[PDB]
Amino acid sequence: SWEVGCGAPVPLVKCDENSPYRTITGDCNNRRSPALGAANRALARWLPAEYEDGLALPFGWTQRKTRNGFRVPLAREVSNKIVGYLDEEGVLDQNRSLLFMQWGQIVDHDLDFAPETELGSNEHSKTQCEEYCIQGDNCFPIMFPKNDPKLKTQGKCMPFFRAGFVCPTPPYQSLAREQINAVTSFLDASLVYGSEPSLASRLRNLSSPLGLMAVNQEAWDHGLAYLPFNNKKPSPCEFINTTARVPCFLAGDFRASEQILLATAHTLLLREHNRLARELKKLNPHWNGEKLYQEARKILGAFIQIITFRDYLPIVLGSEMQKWIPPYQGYNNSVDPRISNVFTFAFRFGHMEVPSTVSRLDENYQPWGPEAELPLHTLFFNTWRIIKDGGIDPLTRGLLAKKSKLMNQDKMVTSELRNKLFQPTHKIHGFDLAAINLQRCRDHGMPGYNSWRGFCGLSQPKTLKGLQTVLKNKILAKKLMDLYKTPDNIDIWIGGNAEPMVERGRVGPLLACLLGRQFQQIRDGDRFWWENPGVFTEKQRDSLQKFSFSRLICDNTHITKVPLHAFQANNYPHDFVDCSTVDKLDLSPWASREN
Ligand SMILES: *[C@@H]1O[C@H](CO)[C@@H](O[C@@H]2O[C@H](CO)[C@@H](O[C@@H]3O[C@H](CO)[C@@H](O[C@H]4O[C@H](CO)[C@@H](O)[C@H](O)[C@@H]4O)[C@H](O)[C@@H]3O)[C@H](O)[C@H]2NC(C)=O)[C@H](O)[C@H]1NC(C)=O
Ligand code: HEM
Ligand SMILES: *[C@@H]1O[C@H](CO)[C@@H](O[C@@H]2O[C@H](CO)[C@@H](O[C@H]3O[C@H](CO)[C@@H](O)[C@H](O)[C@@H]3O)[C@H](O)[C@H]2NC(C)=O)[C@H](O)[C@H]1NC(C)=O
Ligand SMILES: *[C@@H]1O[C@H](CO)[C@@H](O[C@@H]2O[C@H](CO)[C@@H](O)[C@H](O)[C@H]2NC(C)=O)[C@H](O)[C@H]1NC(C)=O
Ligand SMILES: *[C@@H]1O[C@H](CO)[C@@H](O[C@@H]2O[C@H](CO)[C@@H](O)[C@H](O)[C@H]2NC(C)=O)[C@H](O)[C@H]1NC(C)=O
Ligand SMILES: [C-]#N
Ligand SMILES: [Ca+2]
Repeated sequence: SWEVGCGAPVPLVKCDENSPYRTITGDCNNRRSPALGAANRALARWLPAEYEDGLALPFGWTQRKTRNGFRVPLAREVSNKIVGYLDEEGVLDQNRSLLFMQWGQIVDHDLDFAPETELGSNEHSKTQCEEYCIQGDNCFPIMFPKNDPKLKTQGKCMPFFRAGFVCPTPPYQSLAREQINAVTSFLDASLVYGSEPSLASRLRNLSSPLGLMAVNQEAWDHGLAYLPFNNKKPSPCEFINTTARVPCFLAGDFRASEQILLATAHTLLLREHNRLARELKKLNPHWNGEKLYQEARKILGAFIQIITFRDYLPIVLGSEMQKWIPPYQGYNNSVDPRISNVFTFAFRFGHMEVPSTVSRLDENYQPWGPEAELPLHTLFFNTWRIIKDGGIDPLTRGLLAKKSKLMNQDKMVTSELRNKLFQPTHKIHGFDLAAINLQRCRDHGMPGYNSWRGFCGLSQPKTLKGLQTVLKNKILAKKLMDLYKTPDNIDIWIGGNAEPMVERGRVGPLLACLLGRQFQQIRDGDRFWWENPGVFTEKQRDSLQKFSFSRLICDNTHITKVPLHAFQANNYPHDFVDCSTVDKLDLSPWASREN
């Protein structure tokens, strides 16, 4: 009868039970079990982990060991045979803007992070793995199958280190291995404010009592703010262009500089905080720095949750929306708010949503310059493109004018992400995001496709033909059986994404359920949900109810014409109205008088 409380958390906890403000670590949300939902804990397990030795070794690790009698297919081969395509034409989503894809990636980073192994700074293990592809300890290489063009020019494999686990980090033994989530489970803008105390401070400008966030001092975007630079030397952002020498941005989440389009959206959120903070000082002169900070931070969290639940989710889940996420009835303390381990693979559906190029537009929304459209792979960790070439304006107009890529059973993930991904650790633009995702399901001990179909109460197909009826595709179904011999071994990631989309949504029956469940759970179990009585005032909520991403753009950039429904496909200029016609956030209900 094993122990029921192990770990390596964030220490000195002590809950206030009276603060009207969230903590940084996510600690103290739930009054009865204070660590539920906090950062640095094991992700949750909706079903028992499935490992080779039933404890920690992933499937595919030991050659002679099968998964249900069959050999698990190489990640990169599942990638080459099923996930890739050449023809980028016709791939776009006719009714989903490029913002549809990008917002998913924030929410996501707001919710979950499974850091890689870390016993290696002054390392020979990063090369012991990089160079001779020897699998061992925390090195779990993605071998290249025969006939992979990459053997000819890259090597024999791709570095892939196992995610971190829970009580220590040095080679564990007891219970089943559990991966850590380095961020808070709640939708609380933890990506703009940091999940650690240690960070949530550095990011602030305590040089003054205005409760603002620290901005950069070396470069400006038309009088508007940029994010502070990161001092750590290595820089991946420096690497992609040693002539420009522009480090990556410093923010609440470490993945901020992954991609020119993700660092930009971060800029908008920082700007909104600093913006909320001065509008507030100007209405409550007596408020101190800590108060402008916490109150502005409580407003931005309300923001992230409203756009996510009101505008985003209804168009992912589509017709499945009301089956999993019922109308809000109040804070349930019996609800486990933790991000489940499978959620982090289920939300990966967004990877099939990333388009092959990224565009920049000028004031009239026409191409901005001679090289306005750029291949997605040149934008990974690219901060110099924002700083020495236009600011974030030309890039936000692209967010609104361009479409997302539509998941397609024959065109899953762009080569830009399948063969030219840049990993912040190593030096080349030659990684495969898809193989990484697949190798990662195994790392996390994920149960096969049919266990989840069973979890969601859906038909578990055990035959080629059965798989054909579920996926409604003979050829896809056929290729799957060939590499997996049984739908029982189909990895949840490619498993859930190969299913056709639901009515008016963007994911299949399986993903909608895994998704819907997790999202019904972080809302009902959040003692600080914006609608939970007493968190804000009846008058405040009336103001918050008017948030819109359009307004966010209007108040934090110099765009003057924006769509009224940013997430759908908007053609310029019919669909574009003037900022004057988009509801402003009335901050009057936040005024305060003492007597
Ligand atoms: C807060 O969240 C809680 C956690 O999700 C919720 O509690 C769960 O819901 C109920 C409590 O009301 C528990 O059981 C449900 O209700 C019946 C059992 O008490 C079941 O009905 C019938 O089930 C079988 C069918 O197989 C019948 O044969 C049987 O006769 C019975 O009448 C329901 O099917 C269901 O089990 C449930 O176990 C609780 N679970 C947990 C994990 O807590 C609750 O909804 C929320 N609280 C409030 C106030 O809303
Ligand atoms: C570059 C990358 C992106 C932009 C082109 C991108 C985009 C997304 C979207 C749109 C997502 C959902 C809506 C989404 C979810 C998650 N991703 Fe992904 N992603 C890029 C690159 C990566 C890399 C690299 C990883 C690391 C994978 C690994 O296992 O090593 C990655 C992961 C995830 C992820 C899991 C987060 C976690 O808990 O660790 C998502 C929920 N993405 N991305
Ligand atoms: C690395 O970053 C460099 C900038 O930090 C970048 O060079 C810059 O980009 C081009 C040169 O290729 C020039 O931009 C355009 O605009 C100027 C001014 O209007 C014109 O004179 C030019 O015709 C040009 O079209 C920049 O002036 C140039 N700046 C510098 C300092 O070089 C490199 O392209 C980047 N290298 C890689 C490999 O990405
Ligand atoms: C593009 O997406 C929007 C958003 O869903 C579609 O319009 C919505 O349709 C839903 C039906 O589920 C209605 O509830 C709303 O009236 C619409 N929402 C908004 C914000 O307008 C729109 O029709 C889609 N375009 C196409 C061709 O399907
Ligand atoms: C902290 O806030 C102060 C202002 O409250 C910032 O300094 C000001 O900002 C600019 C940039 O130099 C200039 O207008 C003045 O130099 C300063 N104005 C005032 C009124 O002091 C300072 O840059 C902020 N610190 C950080 C790290 O962002
Ligand atoms: C994905 N980030
Ligand atoms: Ca969070």
